[PDB]
Order: sequence, then C-alpha cells, then structure tokens
Amino acid sequence: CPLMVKVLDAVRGSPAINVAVHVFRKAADDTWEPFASGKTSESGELHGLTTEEEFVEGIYKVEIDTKSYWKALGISPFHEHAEVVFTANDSGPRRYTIAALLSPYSYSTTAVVTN
Amino acid sequence: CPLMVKVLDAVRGSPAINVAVHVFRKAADDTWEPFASGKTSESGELHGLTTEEEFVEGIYKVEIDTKSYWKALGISPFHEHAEVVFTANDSRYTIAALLSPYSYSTTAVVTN
Amino acid sequence: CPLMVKVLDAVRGSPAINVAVHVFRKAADDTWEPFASGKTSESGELHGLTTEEEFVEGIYKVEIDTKSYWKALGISPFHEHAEVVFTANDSRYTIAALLSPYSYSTTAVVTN
Amino acid sequence: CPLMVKVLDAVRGSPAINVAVHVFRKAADDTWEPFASGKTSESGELHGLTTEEEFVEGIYKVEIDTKSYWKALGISPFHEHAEVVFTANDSGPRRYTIAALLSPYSYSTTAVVTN
Ligand SMILES: Oc1c(Cl)cc(-c2cc(Cl)c(O)c(Cl)c2)cc1Cl
Ligand SMILES: Oc1c(Cl)cc(-c2cc(Cl)c(O)c(Cl)c2)cc1Cl
Repeated sequence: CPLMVKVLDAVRGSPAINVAVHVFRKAADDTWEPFASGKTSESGELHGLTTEEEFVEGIYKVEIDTKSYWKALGISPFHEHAEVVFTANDSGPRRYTIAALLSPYSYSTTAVVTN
Repeated sequence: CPLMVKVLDAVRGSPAINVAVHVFRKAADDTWEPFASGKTSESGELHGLTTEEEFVEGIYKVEIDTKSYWKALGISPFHEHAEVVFTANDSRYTIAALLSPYSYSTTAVVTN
Repeated sequence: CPLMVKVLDAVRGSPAINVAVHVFRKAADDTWEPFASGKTSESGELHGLTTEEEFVEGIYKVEIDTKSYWKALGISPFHEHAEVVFTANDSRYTIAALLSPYSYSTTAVVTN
Repeated sequence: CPLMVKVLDAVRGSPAINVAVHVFRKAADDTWEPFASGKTSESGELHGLTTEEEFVEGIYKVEIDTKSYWKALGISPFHEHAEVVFTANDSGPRRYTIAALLSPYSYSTTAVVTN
C-alpha cells in the first residue's frame, strides 16, 4: 500500500465515509491520465489504490470529491473538490499518506511520507 | 495595538462575530490573571485589547469562547473553548483562529 | 475588487511574500483559461485581480506556486502547488491559504 | 482505549515522535487534577492513557508539549503548548481520538468521536 488517503469531517467529528477519490498521473505529453480511483470506507480510509510496481516516479494528482460529500449532507460547500498535487518517488520508493480534514468552507491536507 | 485576534467560521465561510475572547497573563505565583477581553466585531476581529506600554514580555493565554458561538447557531461543538498560550518576547502579534464544531486551527502572524 | 487572496507561512509566522498566484476560469470546452495573476505583497495579500464586471458566475481555479516559495527558503516541500477550485455564484470572496512544507489549509471567507 | 492522541509534524511530513502529553480532569473544586500522561510513539500515537472504568464523565484537558518538541529540532516555536479542552462521556461512554497537526507558528486539532 504505497498510497493511502484518509479523510475526516470537521463538522461531525467523524471519518468522511463514501468520499470519491480520483488519482491521476501526469503523462509524457503533460496531460493528466487516470491512475486509480476509489471511495473512502467507514473508517474514512482508502487503501489499495495501487501497488509498488505500478506506482512509478511521476507527478500525481489526488482529487477528493468534497462537493458531493457535503451536498449529500444538505450543505452547500464552497469548493468543487480538494486537489493534492505532488512529485512521488523521485529519490526511490516511498509510502505516502494523504490526509484531508474537511469543512464546508475550508479544508486542510497533509502528507505523511515514510520509507 | 501590539495584539490582535481574528476568528473565522469554517462552516459558514464568514467572520465569527460576537465571540467572547479573554486574555490572561501568567502571574508570579503561576496563576492566570485577567488582562484583557472583548467580543469579536462584524469582521471577526478584536482590536485595542492592549497597548505597547502594558504588553510586557511574559506568558499570555488567549481564550476564545467557541462553545457559546456554536450553541448560538444550534450546533453541538466538541471543545469547551480554544486556548492559545504563548510567550511575548521583544525584538505585532496577530492570533488567528479558524473554527469548526470538532476542529480548530490557530496561527500566529508576527510582523515588523 | 470581489476576489482577494491571502497567503500565510506557518513555519515562520509571517505573510508569505512574493508568492505567485494564477487564477483560471473554466471555459466552454472544459479547459482552464488564464484569468488573472500576480505575486503576493509584503502583507501576503493579492488585491486587484479582477473587477465586478469581469467576475461573472463560473468555476474558477486559484493556483498558488507554493513549491517556488519553499525552495527560496531552502526547504524541500511536498506539494507542486496549492489549488483552490470553486464556483462563484451571485447573491466578496477572500481565499486564504496557510502554508507548511507538507501541509496546507485553505479557507474561503465570503462576505456582504 | 477510549482516549487516543495522534500528533503529526507538518514541517517534516512525519509523525511527531516523543511528544509529551499530559491529561487533566476538572475536579469538584474546579482545579485541574492530573489524570494521565505519556509520550507519543514512533507512529506519533499515544495509546493506553486510560481505561473505560476510569474515564468517567467530566471536563478533560489534553496538553501537548509542542514547545519541547520544536526546541529539540532547533526551531523556536510560537506556542508554549497546545491545549484541547472538552466534556467527555456526558451522554454515555464514547471513544475519543484527539489529533493534532503541528507547525512552529500554527497548529490544528480535531476530534474523532465514535461509539
Ligand atoms: O486575515 C487572515 C485571514 Cl483572512 C485568514 C487567516 C487564516 C487563519 C487560519 Cl487559522 C487558517 O487556518 C487559515 Cl486557512 C487562514 C488568517 C488571517 Cl490573519
Ligand atoms: O490518522 C489520522 C488522524 Cl486521526 C488525523 C489526521 C489529521 C489530518 C489533518 Cl488534515 C489534520 O489537520 C489533523 Cl489535525 C489531523 C491524520 C491522520 Cl493520518
């Protein structure tokens, strides 16, 4: 599991369940190609997006579909989605945890990078 | 005015208005003595808490009554209040707080 | 000026100065077209990006070049940049970003 | 484990290891009495502070000793510590995760409350 996403809801003090996450990788022609996608579990975690073999060096974008999440709760939020863009594995394989904390008008994101 | 407080609401995307703020300074006996207080304005700001003369080096606590704020909006919050504790050293302090029911963040902007 | 950007540095407790910001609007073909840009001032602020006439309803992206900022301070950052994507609907927008090497937070303050 | 603390470092993108945490409970005479204390592990987590039996209703304060953490890294930080104060178990036992994300001039805290 070299790439894991964890999403929390700051309004309810709970994991953010069933949030859609789409991951893209920047291709040789500077286009974002689809890489992986999934939905957060009841623990607000998304595991198994990729493998070490497939997760090569590159620029990745993790798009978290926050708008759909808040709308399904009857809240009209500010952002369309939360986007996290980073270079990965540029000095060898690392494990990446991307965490996001969500509110209707704000969000925070962090990365925990281990090896 | 060397100390300013700004409070924002992350749920509504607005200044947090009418939020009570109490400032304390740590006394000789390790007690917190009341120092300054007020309620944030329409812009979520609290200006004029103190003066350069009075704002001597020391340890200060800024207590933001976040519970009352959320209760007024009909939302059940987690925290009793938010506290920011820091040392003022000489060499302007903006204490900002961003509020959600189960989370808050605070940052200090120290300028000049 | 219906759109303002403010950027703060959580490592140094200061405005984030000289940070390039690019604003894009989503075009008819789902493309991002350049809309406005600038560099934050000494107060970490970027004013005068647009006018009420030009700032029509639509989807906008604000891209903050956080990587260059951290590189200038000799700190290796995680993110390529920070992006804030939102719909402007009619019924002033302050987009604030708080920057650390491996983390950032952004909040919108929508007033009037 | 009804009370867990997790602390992350936003400067290094790593868990915050060896951070001291002191927990207090408000006593009948409105004094803060010591309740539990510990240090975060290599994963930035602190488990085993208390038991369900001991963790009764009350107002608790979780003090995270952030100043010592940053000083040991050669950074002179703004805050003396981060404090999280909350009523616990007021409608029955809950499990509380207190998370903090740390930077020298800022911090964020969240609670995940489950049952
Ligand atoms: O003027 C300000 C505006 Cl607009 C926002 C913040 C601010 C404060 C905190 Cl804590 C945040 O997490 C974010 Cl994202 C912005 C601070 C100042 Cl000083
Ligand atoms: O397990 C975790 C828990 Cl509980 C909380 C956060 C987490 C994530 C964000 Cl964005 C935060 O601002 C804070 Cl304070 C904690 C991260 C992980 Cl990985």
